[PDB]
Amino acid sequence: GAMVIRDENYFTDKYELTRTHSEVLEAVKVVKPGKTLDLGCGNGRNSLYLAANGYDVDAWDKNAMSIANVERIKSIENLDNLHTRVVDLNNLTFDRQYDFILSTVVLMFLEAKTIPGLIANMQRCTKPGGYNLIVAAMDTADYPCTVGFPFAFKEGELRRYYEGWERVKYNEDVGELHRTDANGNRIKLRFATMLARKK
Ligand SMILES: Nc1ncnc2c1ncn2[C@@H]1O[C@H](C[C@@H](N)CC[C@H](N)C(=O)O)[C@@H](O)[C@H]1O
Repeated sequence: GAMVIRDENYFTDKYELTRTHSEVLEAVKVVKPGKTLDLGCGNGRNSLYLAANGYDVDAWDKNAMSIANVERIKSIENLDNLHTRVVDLNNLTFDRQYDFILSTVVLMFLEAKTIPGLIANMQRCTKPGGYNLIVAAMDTADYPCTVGFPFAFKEGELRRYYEGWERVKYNEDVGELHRTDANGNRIKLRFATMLARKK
């Protein structure tokens, strides 16, 4: 009989994908299966894990090839509850209500002028009791952006956006990019990480 567990190794070991994001794995201990939106899904590590575990996933990205790859894997695995779209997040408005919206390591790639409108759109489209998970690069006095991302959160800025939500988790811890500097050392930067629940 076919083994039903779909853990953080499943898509990782079968389709050469990076392991499911640590914050997605944590989030699901708290966030129950529901209508989900993965904004900038890439090659789908997070959308695929979610859909395989009962979440109804809208998985969106600008990269047509990345979307094709998600669709390829979706077809192989019969993930009926995973739906894809090639979208430009800089030029996008949406209107469906969701239990869970996540954007993991995507927002720093967007135009700075997109962010206020997108975050407001995210909050608008979360159900009361629903959750938003965001992880994104920052640019701070102690950890300046050395990559030149077109956007990065300032210290305290993500928290300010989500005033009035319950911040189940919020930190601006120093992390590392995978890309390296002139001496081959991983680039150190703070990331804003938040799991927040709407009242
Ligand atoms: N303007 C844009 N609209 C939609 N997606 C974008 C845009 N700019 C960058 N992206 C996507 O952001 C993704 C960033 C990747 N690091 C994948 C993040 C993915 N959420 C993950 O946790 O693996 C890429 O797949 C890009 O195609």
